[PDB]
Amino acid sequence: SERIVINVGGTRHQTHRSTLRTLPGTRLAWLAEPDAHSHFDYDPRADEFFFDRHPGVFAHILNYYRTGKLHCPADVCGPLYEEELAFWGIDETDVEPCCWMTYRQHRDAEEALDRRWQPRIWALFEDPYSSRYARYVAFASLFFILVSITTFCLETHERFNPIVNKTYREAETEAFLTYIEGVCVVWFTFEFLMRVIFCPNKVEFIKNSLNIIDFVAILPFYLEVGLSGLSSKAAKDVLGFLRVVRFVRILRIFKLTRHFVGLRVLGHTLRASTNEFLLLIIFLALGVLIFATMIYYAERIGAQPNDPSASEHTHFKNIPIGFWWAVVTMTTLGYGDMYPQTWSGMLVGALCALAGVLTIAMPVPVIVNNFGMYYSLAMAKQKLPKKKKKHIPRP
Amino acid sequence: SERIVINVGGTRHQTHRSTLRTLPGTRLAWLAEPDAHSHFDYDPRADEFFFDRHPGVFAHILNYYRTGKLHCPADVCGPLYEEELAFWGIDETDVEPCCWMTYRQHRDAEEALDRRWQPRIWALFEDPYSSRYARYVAFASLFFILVSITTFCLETHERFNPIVNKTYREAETEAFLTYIEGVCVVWFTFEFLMRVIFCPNKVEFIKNSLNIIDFVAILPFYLEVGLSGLSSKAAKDVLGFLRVVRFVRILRIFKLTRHFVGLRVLGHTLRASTNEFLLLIIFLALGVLIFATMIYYAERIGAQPNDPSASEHTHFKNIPIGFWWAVVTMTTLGYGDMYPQTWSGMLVGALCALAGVLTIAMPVPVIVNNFGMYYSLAMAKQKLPKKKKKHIPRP
Amino acid sequence: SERIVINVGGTRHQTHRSTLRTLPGTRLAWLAEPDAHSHFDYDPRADEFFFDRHPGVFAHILNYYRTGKLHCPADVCGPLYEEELAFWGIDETDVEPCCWMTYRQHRDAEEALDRRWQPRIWALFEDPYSSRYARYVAFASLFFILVSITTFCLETHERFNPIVNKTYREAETEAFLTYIEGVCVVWFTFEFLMRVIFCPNKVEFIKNSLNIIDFVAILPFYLEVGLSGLSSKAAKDVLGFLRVVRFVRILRIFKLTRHFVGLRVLGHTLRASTNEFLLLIIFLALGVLIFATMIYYAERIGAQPNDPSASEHTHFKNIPIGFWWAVVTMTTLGYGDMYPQTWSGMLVGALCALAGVLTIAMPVPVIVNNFGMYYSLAMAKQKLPKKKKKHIPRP
Amino acid sequence: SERIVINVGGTRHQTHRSTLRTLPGTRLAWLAEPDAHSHFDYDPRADEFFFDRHPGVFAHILNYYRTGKLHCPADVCGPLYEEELAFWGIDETDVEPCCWMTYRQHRDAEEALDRRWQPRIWALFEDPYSSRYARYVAFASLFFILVSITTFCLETHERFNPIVNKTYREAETEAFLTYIEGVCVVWFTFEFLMRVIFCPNKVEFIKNSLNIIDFVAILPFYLEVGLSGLSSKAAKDVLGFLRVVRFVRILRIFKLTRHFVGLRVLGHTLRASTNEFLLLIIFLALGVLIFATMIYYAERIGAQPNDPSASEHTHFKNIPIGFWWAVVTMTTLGYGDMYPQTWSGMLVGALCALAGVLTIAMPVPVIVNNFGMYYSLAMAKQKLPKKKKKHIPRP
Ligand SMILES: CC(C)CCC[C@@H](C)[C@H]1CC[C@H]2[C@@H]3CC=C4C[C@@H](OC(=O)CCC(=O)O)CC[C@]4(C)[C@H]3CC[C@]12C
Ligand SMILES: CC(C)CCC[C@@H](C)[C@H]1CC[C@H]2[C@@H]3CC=C4C[C@@H](OC(=O)CCC(=O)O)CC[C@]4(C)[C@H]3CC[C@]12C
Ligand SMILES: CC(C)CCC[C@@H](C)[C@H]1CC[C@H]2[C@@H]3CC=C4C[C@@H](OC(=O)CCC(=O)O)CC[C@]4(C)[C@H]3CC[C@]12C
Ligand SMILES: CC(C)CCC[C@@H](C)[C@H]1CC[C@H]2[C@@H]3CC=C4C[C@@H](OC(=O)CCC(=O)O)CC[C@]4(C)[C@H]3CC[C@]12C
Ligand SMILES: CC[C@H]1NC(=O)N(c2ccc(Oc3ccc(C)c(OC)c3)nc2)C1=O
Ligand SMILES: CC[C@H]1NC(=O)N(c2ccc(Oc3ccc(C)c(OC)c3)nc2)C1=O
Ligand SMILES: CC[C@H]1NC(=O)N(c2ccc(Oc3ccc(C)c(OC)c3)nc2)C1=O
Ligand SMILES: CC[C@H]1NC(=O)N(c2ccc(Oc3ccc(C)c(OC)c3)nc2)C1=O
Ligand SMILES: [K+]
Ligand SMILES: [K+]
Ligand SMILES: [K+]
Ligand SMILES: [K+]
Ligand SMILES: [K+]
Ligand SMILES: [Zn+2]
Ligand SMILES: [Zn+2]
Ligand SMILES: [Zn+2]
Ligand SMILES: [Zn+2]
Repeated sequence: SERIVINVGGTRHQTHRSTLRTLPGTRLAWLAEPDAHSHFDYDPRADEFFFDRHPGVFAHILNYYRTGKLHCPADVCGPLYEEELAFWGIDETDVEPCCWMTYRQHRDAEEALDRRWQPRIWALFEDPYSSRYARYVAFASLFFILVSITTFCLETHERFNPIVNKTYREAETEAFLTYIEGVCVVWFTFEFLMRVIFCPNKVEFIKNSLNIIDFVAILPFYLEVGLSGLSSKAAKDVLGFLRVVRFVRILRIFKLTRHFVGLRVLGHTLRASTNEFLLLIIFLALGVLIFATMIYYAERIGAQPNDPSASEHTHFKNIPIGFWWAVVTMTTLGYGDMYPQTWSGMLVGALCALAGVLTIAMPVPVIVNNFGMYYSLAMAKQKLPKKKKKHIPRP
Repeated sequence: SERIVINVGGTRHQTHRSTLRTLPGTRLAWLAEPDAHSHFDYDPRADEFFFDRHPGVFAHILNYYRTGKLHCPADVCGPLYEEELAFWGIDETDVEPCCWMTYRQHRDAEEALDRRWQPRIWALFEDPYSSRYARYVAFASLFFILVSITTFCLETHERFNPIVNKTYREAETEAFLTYIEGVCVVWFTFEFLMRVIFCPNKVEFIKNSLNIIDFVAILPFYLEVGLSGLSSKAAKDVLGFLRVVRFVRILRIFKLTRHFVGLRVLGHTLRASTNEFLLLIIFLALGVLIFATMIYYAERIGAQPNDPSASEHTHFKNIPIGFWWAVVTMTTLGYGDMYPQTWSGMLVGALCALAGVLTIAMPVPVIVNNFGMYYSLAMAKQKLPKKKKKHIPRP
Repeated sequence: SERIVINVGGTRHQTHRSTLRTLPGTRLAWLAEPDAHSHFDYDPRADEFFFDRHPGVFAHILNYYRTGKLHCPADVCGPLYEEELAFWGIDETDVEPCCWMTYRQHRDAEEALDRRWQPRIWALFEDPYSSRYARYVAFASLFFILVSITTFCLETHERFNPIVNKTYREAETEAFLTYIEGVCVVWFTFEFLMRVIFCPNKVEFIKNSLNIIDFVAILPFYLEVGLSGLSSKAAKDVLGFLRVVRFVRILRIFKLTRHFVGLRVLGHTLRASTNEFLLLIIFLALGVLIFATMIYYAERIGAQPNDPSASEHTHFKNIPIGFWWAVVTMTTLGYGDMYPQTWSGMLVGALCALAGVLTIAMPVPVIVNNFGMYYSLAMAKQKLPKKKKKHIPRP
Repeated sequence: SERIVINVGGTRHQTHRSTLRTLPGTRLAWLAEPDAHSHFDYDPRADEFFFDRHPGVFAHILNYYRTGKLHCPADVCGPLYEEELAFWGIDETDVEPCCWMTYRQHRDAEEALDRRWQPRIWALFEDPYSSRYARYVAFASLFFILVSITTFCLETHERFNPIVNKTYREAETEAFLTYIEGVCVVWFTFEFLMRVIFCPNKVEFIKNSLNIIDFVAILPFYLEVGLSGLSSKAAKDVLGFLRVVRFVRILRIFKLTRHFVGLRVLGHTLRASTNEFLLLIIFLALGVLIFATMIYYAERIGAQPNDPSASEHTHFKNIPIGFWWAVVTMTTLGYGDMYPQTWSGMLVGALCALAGVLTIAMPVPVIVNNFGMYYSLAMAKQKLPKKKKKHIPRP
């Protein structure tokens, strides 16, 4: 009576029926029922029930039954213990805080990480290795995107933008850069039309940020061509705004870098560390405010109440400029454009540097470990390709 | 004789009675008593005592009995082993140093982390979500605190503080900033009176730093209003001191940020890493002193004993200024306002930079791991809300 | 029927024959064959098969058989579990991603880390301790390499390179430096000839980068001596190019430092962290481009469309210069030669500093842990010299 | 025959006699002897030998016997496994490299961390809490050491060192600083004589660096007093040298800080990380040399062979100055006194910054983990005071 022997994989586990009955509604409680002999795998010769499971972790499940707190064995994986808990009927949300992080770790990382020739036309954007012409198409896209970025950067330069005499010496960009941009634009509009020919799930295609960027980058050239026909002052202002807008041409490099695994892992880490990024932002804002105020007040210790020369011997004429000084000092950047020149200001600056180091190194390690785990998991996915299951399940 | 079998959860542990008698006053010693058969769960058919506990950790407790040193199994938690030690009667303070840190880790983290409508009136400060008007009240407090901080920072500026001609061109702050501050102050005094209406445990309410800050921030406006009535030079000096005191208005943001979990975790980490902060302070002070002296003496190698031009070609006219140079160089800030200009001074500066890196990276990682553990524990508290126990203890 | 008992090192493991038959072609499946009694170690008295292996890990192998996913026990080593898997016939490539990194860790680190007197002549380069004259030879090589590097650095100086009056005041290097270089060169050519005397595997000897460097460093002196005979303008240009080429003399220090274990470990880490170095390069390039464009556009907010004074109050005259500013700001270097001077530019600079910190601290920790593991393994190789096996294997 | 059952703590371990005989000279081999029944604890009823030890680790020792490689269980401590190996006769130096670091970790940390009233006189230096007058004596030493350091730093200042008119306006230090130094010196010489009164083990007392520092700091005042009597030019030169020597007064603070546990741990870490410090030094030297040469040659790309204006537009007039630039850039200090001004020089500077970050972060983490382990161990020594053994060993 009250003595029940559970044989888990050849290991005899002995406990009381009241111990099993403690947790109701589970398989071991059903074992603690007067019909378990007729409801389970029981042999009368040994008076023991046989379960074909892992005894090393069944020890810990029975220890949960005994004590009342569910822990996870540190000598097996979270997934292994989770499968055993699922079989034995235990809720995985009963696990103690001392086990929760190491238990829900691989699962959290995995959840963070995760018309005849119309397919032939849609293969234009597809993996360059997945076809023969796709390789050349992708290489041409690489070359044209790089050339467009280079032409943009050269357009911002001064050697290619001279001041020719005109209605005064107005500075105009050399026209060969515009011709190169025109060639790039005709290629890019060919590619965009070829990809728009095949647009399954047009809602998702429009919602796609990469194609949004491509259209936004292709608009300004045509808007400029149309604008130049009309010679008005408002046309000139819109032309200048279009020149500002042309910065979207450098965003086309994310199309090229989208396939890099480290970039995808970084995106996953950014999406999963929102709380830590907010923590860093709040720490920086509080430190910047406090240290800007402190340096403003410390750089005029002993100054007269209304002497205009109070702010004449300092870089800290106000608190908003101390904001910039404080961020530069806390990041250990130290440009040197503004620094304290008084003993109290130097004390405050030393405090600011140390506090910046500490409150930068608080959440950055959390984000770093998140990235490390996600990168390792993705790399394992790359090192271990899916293969034959090799395991034939029992019917 | 002398052979005793302990059956712990179906696992037969065999040891000598003298081995059990080694540690007196404990449950296993009582088992090694001639009456254990009449004092414990003993069956004569098998000549074994049955205990319904964890055998994997009972192995380690018996190993303590055998060898004489108590260790902790690395395949279970500190709390699990602590519960087993509490049941078996072993003192948790006998654990070896090789186990103490990993054993007393979750426990240390947990100890670091932890009149009809008078409640309706006291709900004014309560959680904004805990009521309907509290949401609007908290949003108004947010807006007014931010506006007061903005008005303070603008008051320190020069665009809003012109030099109008008066008894000379005295610089006076624009009065619209003072009017905005007055509106903020009337709102804040309404809030303070409404919270003072309900003040249970007035000793604790006075001791509360947040309300102390609120009163200290609300005093200066009224003190200024009263002071302006009396036109005296001492009144002007007290007015200037009140202008200095007005910096307490930026401390009201801690009322808003008090509810952030990362801020509470940071406070816990600061309170728990006092020794490491003192270690960092001592390291920095020793390095600053040594390197200031070394750079002072190295920047005049070969100089004449009393030539006044000895200090003319150097930024290091003395040692106290080398203190500032040394802290800036050791934090890898590098403002550049003062640097060595001699070969020996550059050697000393390289030494200073490397030593600063090392003696900054010594205790900062300890503080960082403390923060990481506390943050993870608090986050687990947030991921796993308290629910039904699900465990019905035996009577 | 269907009940089979496996005795692994005195521990009875019980499972179903269908469970063993799940994974075909392995030793346990052969055990689940009607002839296992005649094909294995079986005794009819106990109806159990005996295997003389580790039961604690056999539990996990049988758990793989039971559930269908292969994991690794966290309480043993990867090599231990690998040997057990090799014995039991399980493929090591079936291990789950949650186990792959901690399993294939030591193995990955190990794979990263790994004519009468003609031998007497070839002993000239050999380990200095491996002979008597080799010690003096290696010390002489040390002294001469250091002297050559010192003479190079002094040659670049201005105190040793005066402007003597000649066909004008042409600046010529003092001839005593050239004489010292000549002595060093005659020693080095003696050493090179002595090592070329014994050149086993001449293909590998030529492919050896150290000897390539030695020959490239010894060529310029003789090329200069031959060139000075011919007095032509093209001869002067080739002489200047040879002066540029003389920088290869500082590369001879890698011959001296080749034997340092930390340098070999660093080479292994560089070879094994190519993916992480590419990740760092891509992150830096993307950040530099984005932040250079952003600072260029933010430093002229509100500027006129074609006012030439738009770029007059800024260090950021174009985007390529912003590349340099961005790298300096992201590395937290902060030279201060160019910084933002506008509120929007300061916002962008704060963003740049924080983003640089984060995207520098993402892959650098991965590289750091790689180096740490490899260094620890190499140091263990140094702490535990190979000794007698002490284990006599059974025939 | 050939079948032997070992009963280790109630757990039956079964193996072959040849398996035990594999490792000769050990206790299990002696068990595999025809007399083991008469040489060990054997009962004929069960045909098993009983050992009262830990079965979980005996499994791993027997696995060493079986396979031939000795590993350490990850679910127990190094000290626990070491005690078991010592009992079973296995050499601890047979452990595999995959186990050596985690096994020899606590032991390595522990080895790194470790005439009537003549005792009354010698109590003058003793722990201030260990007596009543010692508290006041130590506080007086604190005050006098701090005052001496302050007087030194003030002596280096210019406000306290005016140029009074004398044989010209020679700058002489104010005499009140010298009087304060004289008071400090008389106190310190009293303390030194009182400590020299009781000098057990005079060889060790002389070898003690703290007392060496105290004597060296007390000499210069008396040497100055004696020197001032003789008015000679050589006397003035020796006086100036004594002024230089007076820097030893700041070294007296190590007497005060010697008792801090973090300082003792830092000393242990410095003594135990000599290899890593040499690694850091070699990495820095190689990087500094390479990048100084590279920046020197990159800052004059396209310059004429002998144009004196080649070095006129650069901070890098030679390679030795590039050494300083390179160290400043690699430490991410960035003073800004010298920076590249050419596109190639900026490329080289970006390379230098990244390489400096990487080769600083390579061995610094190793040193940091060493310090962390030693600090944790020392802190455990402080958290767990030695108490009653509580364990009565068997005779
Ligand atoms: C400081 C430097 C390193 C830039 C800042 C890094 C991140 C803020 C950005 C830059 C590049 C971005 C990546 C560029 C491209 C992609 C592909 C993108 O996938 C697609 O859009 C594919 C088509 C689709 O399904 O929409 C997913 C996000 C990701 C990884 C981005 C995630 C966010 C990243 C890492
Ligand atoms: C460099 C920047 C990040 C500022 C420095 C950070 C810490 C020095 C300070 C700033 C904000 C502080 C927090 C602001 C508000 C609170 C709420 C406070 O709780 C209350 O006062 C609630 C009412 C009460 O019971 O008293 C407890 C401390 C804490 C977490 C503070 C702990 C110490 C913190 C983290
Ligand atoms: C920033 C500083 C630290 C320099 C950058 C470090 C690495 C980029 C370089 C510098 C020195 C190099 C090492 C110098 C010498 C050798 C010996 C070399 O071995 C031989 O060539 C021996 C003969 C042969 O078999 O070829 C193997 C590479 C290694 C470790 C090199 C690996 C790459 C290292 C670490
Ligand atoms: C950059 C700053 C942090 C200074 C550099 C730190 C270390 C290079 C030095 C500074 C203070 C030194 C400590 C000062 C005093 C002592 C006490 C000393 O003990 C005694 O001399 C006691 C009497 C004796 O038995 O000799 C042992 C070394 C230690 C810990 C020293 C170890 C080396 C330390 C940590
Ligand atoms: C027009 C008044 C002018 N005169 C003067 O002596 N002061 C002053 C007075 C007291 C003070 O106190 C400090 C000191 C240091 C810190 C960090 C601090 O943080 C807010 C406050 N700071 C300046 C003036 O501003
Ligand atoms: C008025 C004397 C004037 N003349 C002179 O030659 N010196 C001098 C002498 C010796 C010295 O030694 C050093 C060198 C380097 C360091 C780091 C050091 O640390 C304390 C001490 N330093 C300077 C003078 O100060
Ligand atoms: C000749 C036109 C001249 N006038 C003007 O007002 N601008 C301008 C307009 C809008 C803008 O928008 C921003 C603002 C910030 C950032 C970071 C940004 O990133 C690309 C873009 N930046 C500048 C001019 O350049
Ligand atoms: C008096 C000759 C003068 N003229 C000239 O054009 N040069 C030159 C030639 C080639 C070169 O090559 C490089 C480039 C970059 C690096 C990093 C490098 O590392 C050693 C070498 N560097 C300079 C001169 O010095
Ligand atoms: K840093
Ligand atoms: K810096
Ligand atoms: K800097
Ligand atoms: K700087
Ligand atoms: K830095
Ligand atoms: Zn737990
Ligand atoms: Zn232990
Ligand atoms: Zn697993
Ligand atoms: Zn191992």
